[PDB]
Amino acid sequence: AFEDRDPTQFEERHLKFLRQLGKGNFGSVEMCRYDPLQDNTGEVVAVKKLQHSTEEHLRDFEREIEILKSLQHDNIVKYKGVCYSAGRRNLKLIMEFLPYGSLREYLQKHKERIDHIKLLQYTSQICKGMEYLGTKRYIHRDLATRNILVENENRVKIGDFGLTKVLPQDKEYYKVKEPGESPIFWYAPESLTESKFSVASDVWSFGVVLYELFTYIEKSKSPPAEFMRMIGNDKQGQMIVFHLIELLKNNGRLPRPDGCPDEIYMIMTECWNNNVNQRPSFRDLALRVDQIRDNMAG
Ligand SMILES: c1ccc(CN2CCC(n3cnc4cnc5[nH]ccc5c43)CC2)cc1
Repeated sequence: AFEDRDPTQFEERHLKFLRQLGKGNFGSVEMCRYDPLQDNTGEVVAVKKLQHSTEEHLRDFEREIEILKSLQHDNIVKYKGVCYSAGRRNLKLIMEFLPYGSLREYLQKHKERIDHIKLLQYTSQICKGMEYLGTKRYIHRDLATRNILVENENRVKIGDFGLTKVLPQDKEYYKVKEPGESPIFWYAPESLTESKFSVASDVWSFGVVLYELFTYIEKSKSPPAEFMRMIGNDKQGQMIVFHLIELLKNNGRLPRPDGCPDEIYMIMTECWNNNVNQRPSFRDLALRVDQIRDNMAG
């Protein structure tokens, strides 16, 4: 006999690998087919797992599963459950599968069909998704277009939370000392220099996402491609970070993309203020971006 009081627990035997969606360092995301009937009646899902797990990495993963479970918003990827695989001696995270993939590969593939008002719609939704996290005191710490997913032409969702921190009620930022390479060209200056993270540091990285949208993910226009151009293309290793910090702290910034409206470029530069306290909130950005759209609606 069988009684199911928990549909969030996926059975590993009925869960079948199809192709890799994303592969990192200590993690990986797969497209899977789940068939509790095995005649193929079950959902296509997305499954995250650990690779080169530490005991420390598993404790983080359990925390990231908690985070994602705590979130219900039209612009946050849907949690579906967990699978305790390897006969209950392993943990994996099960999520909805969004057919269009990450915003990055979508905008690179369909960059002709996607006009400015459209880029503005996805920008607004990323903002709302982030204002929702801030209501929870969550710090994302990794906004870039590869971590944003496209459910269809008119909706995107924030779709990874592997670095997400939860601020205590007492504090306004999270200092996190961590080993290994960081996405330095998306990082706020205080994040580069003091490992400090906050809603304001996510605001910074948001400005870079907006830049990425307005360059239509063109490789020669990308943040590292344009920063390396300013730092010097020949720089290697620690030297780059030294120069990137010095360039940022003296107000050097990414250029306005070809064809990007000044008012949209201006939003990027407000996001990139060295003064954490002069960065707009995500509520301010969603409101500005929606009024811009509405003034381009009629
Ligand atoms: C290791 C961990 C995370 C990452 C980020 N990386 C994971 C895969 C993710 N992704 C790409 N296409 C997707 C379609 N449906 C999905 N449902 C949930 C995620 C997802 C999709 C994009 C972000 C890369 C490497």
